Amino acid sequence: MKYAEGTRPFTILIEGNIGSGKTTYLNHFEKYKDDICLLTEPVEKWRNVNGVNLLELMYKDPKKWAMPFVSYVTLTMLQMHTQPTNKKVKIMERSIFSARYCFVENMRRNGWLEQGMYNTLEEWYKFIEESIHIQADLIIYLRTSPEVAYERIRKEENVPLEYLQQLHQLHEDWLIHQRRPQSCKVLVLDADLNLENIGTEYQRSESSIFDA
Amino acid sequence: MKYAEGTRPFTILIEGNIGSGKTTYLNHFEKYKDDICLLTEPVEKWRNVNGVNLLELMYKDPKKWAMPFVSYVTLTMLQMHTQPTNKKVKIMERSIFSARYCFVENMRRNGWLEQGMYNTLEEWYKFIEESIHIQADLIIYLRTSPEVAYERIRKRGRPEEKNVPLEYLQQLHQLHEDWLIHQRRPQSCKVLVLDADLNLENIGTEYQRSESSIFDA
Ligand SMILES: Cc1cc2cn([C@H]3C[C@H](O)[C@@H](CO)O3)c(=O)nc2[nH]1
Ligand SMILES: Cc1cc2cn([C@H]3C[C@H](O)[C@@H](CO)O3)c(=O)nc2[nH]1
Repeated sequence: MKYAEGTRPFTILIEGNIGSGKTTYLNHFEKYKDDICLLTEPVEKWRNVNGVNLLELMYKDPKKWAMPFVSYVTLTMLQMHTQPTNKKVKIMERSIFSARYCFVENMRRNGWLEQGMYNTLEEWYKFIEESIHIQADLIIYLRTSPEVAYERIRKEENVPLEYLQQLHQLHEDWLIHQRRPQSCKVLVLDADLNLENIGTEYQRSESSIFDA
Repeated sequence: MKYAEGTRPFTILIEGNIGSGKTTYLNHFEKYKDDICLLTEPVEKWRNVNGVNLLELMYKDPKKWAMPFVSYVTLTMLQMHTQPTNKKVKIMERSIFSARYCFVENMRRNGWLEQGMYNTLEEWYKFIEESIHIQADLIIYLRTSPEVAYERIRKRGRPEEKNVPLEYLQQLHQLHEDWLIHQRRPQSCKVLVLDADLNLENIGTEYQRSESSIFDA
C-alpha cells in the first residue's frame, strides 16, 4: 500500500508561472472554505526552516542553495498532498509535479543542479511516486504570456523576463504538450485577462443575495 | 497506513564504525542465504548514480557533495528497509538510523552541511518516519575503539577510506555511543553489543546447520 491512501478528496491543482494571478484565483474559493480544503503555496515555511530563510538564500546563491531549497519545497508540497480532510474537495496552489517538471528542470538547465544532484532528486521522485498516494483529479492552468507575467511581478522579489520565459516553456511542455507523465486532465484559463470576477455566475445558496 | 507495512520480517541492523569488521560479520550469515534476506551496504549504487560516482566526490569534496551523497545514501537504505521477502529474517548492513544519527550529524558538526541543509534533511527524516514502515527488531552494535578501527582501515587500503583521519573515526565512535549506548536518540529497538576490537571471523560457529556435511553418515 502507499502512505495516506485514505486522503482521496477531489483534488484540483492550480498551476501557473510566477505572476499568473494564482493568489487572486485561489482567494476567490475562500467563500467555500467550509466545504473545500484550500492550501496556498507555503512560502512562509520556505522563509522559516527552524530559523533559516531558504527562499532568500536561493535567489541570492542558487548554485549552492538549489538542492536544499527544492528538497524542502518538495517536502512542503508532499505535506499539502497527503494532508487529510473530511471535505470532499481539496484545491492546492502548485504541486510536487510543478516542483519536478518545472522548477527542478529549469534549475538543471541553468546549471544550479549538477548531474549528481539532479539524478538523486529524480531517484527520490521515483521513490515518492511508488510510496506516497498523491490524489490529482484536475489541473487548472493559469496560462500567461511571459511579458504579461513580468509586468505583474514588478508589483516583491530581481527576476528576469528570461527566467519567466524558461518557466513558461516548461509549463507548455508539461500541460499543453504531454512531454511529462500526465497524472490527470488540464483545463486552461487565459490568465492574461483579469480573473477578479471568474465563477461569479455561480453563487452560494447561503449568500444574503437569496435572503427574503 | 504507512508504505510497505507488509514487509515485516524479523529485521536485524548491523551498526559500527568504518573498520568495525561489519563485512566479515555479515559474510558469516551467507550460509543462511536460503532463510535470511541478507542486504550488504549498497556501496556499488553510491559508486554509479545513472553514471556519476557519488562516494568519490564526497571524500574528494565533502562540502559540495555532502547534501546529495547523504540524500541518495538515505534513499538506498530506505530501499533495503522496504524490500519485501518471503524469508522470516532480514539482516541489513547499517540503516537509515546510522545515516541520520551518525553520518548526517557528523557532516553538520564538520560544517559540510550548513544549518539550512541539516534542517531540510531532519524535516525529511520526520516525514519518512511518518510515511514509511521501517521494521527494526534488533541492532547488533560492532563496538570498537577508534584506534583499532583506524589500524583495520590502514591494513585494507580500500581506496576511498585510506585517507580517513583517526579524528573522523573518533567523531563517528562518539555518535554511535550517543545512539546505541547512551540512548540520546529516539530508540526503536534493543541493542546487543559485540567487542569488535576482537576478531569475529569465527563468531557463532558453535552453531552448525543440520544440513552441514559434518553431520553426514
Ligand atoms: C512547487 C514550487 C513552488 C515554487 C515557487 N518558487 C518561487 C517562485 C516565486 O517567486 C515564489 C512564490 O511562488 O516562489 C520556486 O522557485 N520553485 C517552486 N516550486
Ligand atoms: C548509512 C550510511 C552508510 C554510510 C557509509 N559511508 C562510507 C563509510 C565507509 O567509508 C564506506 C562503506 O562503509 O561508506 C558514509 O560516508 N555515510 C554512510 N551512511
